[PDB]
Amino acid sequence: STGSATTTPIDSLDDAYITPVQIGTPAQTLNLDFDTGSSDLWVFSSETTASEVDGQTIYTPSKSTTAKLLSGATWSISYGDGSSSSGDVYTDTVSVGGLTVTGQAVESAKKVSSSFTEDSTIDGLLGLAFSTLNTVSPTQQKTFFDNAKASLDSPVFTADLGYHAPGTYNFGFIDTTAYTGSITYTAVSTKQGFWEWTSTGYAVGSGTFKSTSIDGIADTGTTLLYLPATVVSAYWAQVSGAKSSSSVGGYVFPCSATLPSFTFGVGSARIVIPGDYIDFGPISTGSSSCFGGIQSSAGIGINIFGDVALKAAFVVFNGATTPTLGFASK
Repeated sequence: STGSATTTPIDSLDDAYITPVQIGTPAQTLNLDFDTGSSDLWVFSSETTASEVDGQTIYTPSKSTTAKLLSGATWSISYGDGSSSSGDVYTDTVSVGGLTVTGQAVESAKKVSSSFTEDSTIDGLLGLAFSTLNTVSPTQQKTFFDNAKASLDSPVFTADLGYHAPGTYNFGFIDTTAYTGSITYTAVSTKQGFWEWTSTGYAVGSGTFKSTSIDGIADTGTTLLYLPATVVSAYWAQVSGAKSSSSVGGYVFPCSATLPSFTFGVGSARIVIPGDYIDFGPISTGSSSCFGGIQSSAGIGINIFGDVALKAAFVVFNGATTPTLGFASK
């Protein structure tokens, strides 16, 4: 089997991407944030504290003929941005882009933090990291990908995120029309539960390539590119008037600037992020200070190839016995 779903930016800045997902019988369609950096499929639901829901579509298990309470199971997760959610668990039929899993753990939120409530466009998350990070207790649950894997034509999914445009998540096949040149594959460590790999270096604009190992994760659920402070200073030094602002919480630059590209290595291959991808616009409405899309990882504990980086590539998440990542230009 295979599945193919379109993913759409939630706003003009590509702050996140939503993908429609069918849950239950009859289908309830919810728009989920596909997140290669976490392992829980959780939704706004009929169980979510009413004051914490503001415009999201909810999953109602009592209206699904295929919903079953997973008796005694609870979940609770905290993300890298300080957001959180928790609740109980149903099993139900989940379909993405025509690919169906029966008996998927659907984590029903009883509580969500303010950042989820305030984003009316995201009805929940669909985790695509390794199932060892799933938070369900006392019986850990499998991701949608892990449940679908055995049925797929090939044990892969691909992320093809758009710049200010829709893109695609594919399951079970590699669309050879969706990229240019060849896909370069690189080793993955699953030791931390993430799609963790080692970039071979970087360049700023038309500058020389610096060969250096940068360990990091491929994370569709993180907006920006978070790299070591050395690398991030070298980038922003090439932008007149750019600076790190403790008050704003990262590098800002004059909105009048033209940003240079940023290149990252995948083995002997190179992925170029155009300068326009690194512009996240005014820090506040009407400001002439703009927020940068490359930021320091120094306060995180890991480097994160988030959407700024991933949307410059066609990315293969190879879930074979020995997982690997693939990158192509497009």
